[PDB]
Parts: sequence; structure tokens; C-alpha cells
Amino acid sequence: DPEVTLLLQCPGGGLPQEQIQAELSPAHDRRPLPGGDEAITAIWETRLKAQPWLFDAPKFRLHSATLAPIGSRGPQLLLRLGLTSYRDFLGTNWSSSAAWLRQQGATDWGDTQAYLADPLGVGAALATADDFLVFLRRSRQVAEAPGLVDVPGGHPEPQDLAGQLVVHELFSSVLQEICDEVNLPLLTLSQPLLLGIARNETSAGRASAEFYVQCSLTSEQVRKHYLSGGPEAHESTGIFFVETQNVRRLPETEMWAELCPSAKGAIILYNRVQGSPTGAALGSPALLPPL
Ligand SMILES: O=S1(=O)C[C@H](NCc2cccnc2)[C@@H](O)C1
Repeated sequence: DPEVTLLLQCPGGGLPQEQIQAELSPAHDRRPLPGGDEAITAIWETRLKAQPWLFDAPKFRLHSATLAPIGSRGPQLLLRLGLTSYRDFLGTNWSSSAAWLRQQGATDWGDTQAYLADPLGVGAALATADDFLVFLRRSRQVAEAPGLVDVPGGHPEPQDLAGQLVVHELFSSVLQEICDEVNLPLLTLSQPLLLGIARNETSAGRASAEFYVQCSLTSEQVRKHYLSGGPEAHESTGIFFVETQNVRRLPETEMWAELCPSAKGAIILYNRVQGSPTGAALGSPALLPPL
């Protein structure tokens, strides 16, 4: 699967909020472009002169994420974060010359990402009470991955001693994205677990944190809540459900060629971290069928 690479696979079936540290530092920002950031300003002016209702927004930037030695006590993950924007995204990751900016970063800084905005996404593998994952169909009229399958999520906007507030906002944001798009009550959702981090190579390597969330509603009830918002309550054009049993072999199905890269990330991490039993009981052939 060339369009998605794993940056992080969490241990212990996934990491809760209280085991994660963040360092939000201007040392983690994008480096100014070799010829100057005027080139980002020029793409933005052109875009606003066609679509003057567009507005900029701040984003978190992923620099790096370091996992503690497995089985250790204390914080298990450090996320190194800076700040970027929708505008810096449009002028770098989304630019036609994005591959040239990756080569320049390798040459200048020993870092393919040094000249890229790399805004941090969040996504969820959202399971129902009746053991299904939730999928959404993307509109055919949006700029990115039109008409493809997605999972719930988005790209949080800002606002360990500011770090903990930043971790809280990331975990809060995946639940808020589920309530905004799927139309579920907050109180039907578990606290998220972080499964890992996946990179979208079709979007010059920008990363998404992938989370596991359990809902107390059945697939039937989740569908009712989604539809009862009406065509204006969501950006997606449809919702559908796959049995957790069947997610295990999803990369062998015709669905796989219709998943956008960040949703492929979420399903691979679900399969490795929540799937893939290690013990004798869930390992036994009748519960883990071979092939
Ligand atoms: O947070 S972002 O900068 C906003 C962006 N939205 C999709 C999009 C794509 C191309 C042009 N406009 C919007 C995220 O994919 C990254």
C-alpha cells in the first residue's frame, strides 16, 4: 500500500490520554522555503481572488513522536508538535511542486518534511455495541479524495505544562468530530485510545493520529442518528457498517481500492493494535480462523 506508511504503532492495545506528553515548540515549525514564503502568499492571493469566502485557520504540525521502552512506567509517548495553517498547507503539501520541496528538505536539513506544513489530522475506528466499524462516503465535489470512503475525523484547530492541554484538545477533538458528523450524543462514546500515527504519501507525507472509540449504540441506532440530522447536518453523502469480523481481511476486498489513505491508516492500525490477539484463548483456531 504505497499511499500509507506507519510512523507509530502504540503498545498495550492503544494509549489513553494520561500516558501521553506533548512538547509544543517553535523548534517543531516548518522551515521557511529556500526562495522565501512569498511563494505561499502568492498561491493564497490567487485562491482568495477566485473564492473570497475562504478563511485561514491554525493547525497543529507533527514534527515527530517518540515511544518509551515497552513495559515501562510513566509517560509512554512524547509528541513533538509545532504550529502551521490551512494557508501553509495549500502552498506546500497541496502544491504541484510538493515532491521538489521534499527533495530540497532531504538535501538542506536531512528531513523530507522540513519545508512542508504537515497539518496533523485525527481519525477514529468507531465500533458499535453490535460489533461493526462505521464508514462515511465522501462527496464527489470536494477537492481531496472525492467520492472515496472515509472514517470519522478532521484537522483540529489550536485553542507538559501547556503540553497536557494540547493532548486534551487532540482527544477532545476526535469525539467532537464524531458528534458533529455522525450526530451521536457525547455520552454514548468511550474515552479514545490512540492506536498509532499514519502518513498519507499522496499528500506529501502529512500524518493523522488514529484513535479507537467504542459507542454504546447499535449500528441501527447510529444510522438513525446520522440520517435524522438531514442532508445539511453532515459533509458526507452516506454512512455504512462492516462487521469487526470482516475488517480483518478488508485489504483483500474491492472496498480497499475506494478507501482514502487516512482511513486505510485507521483500519491497518485497528487490525494490528485492537485485532491480532496475543493470548491462548483469543488465539485458538475456532476464534482466530487461519488464512
Ligand atoms: O487542515 S488542512 O490544511 C485542511 C485540509 N482540508 C481539505 C482540503 C484539501 C485541499 C484544499 N482545501 C481543503 C486538510 O486536508 C489539511
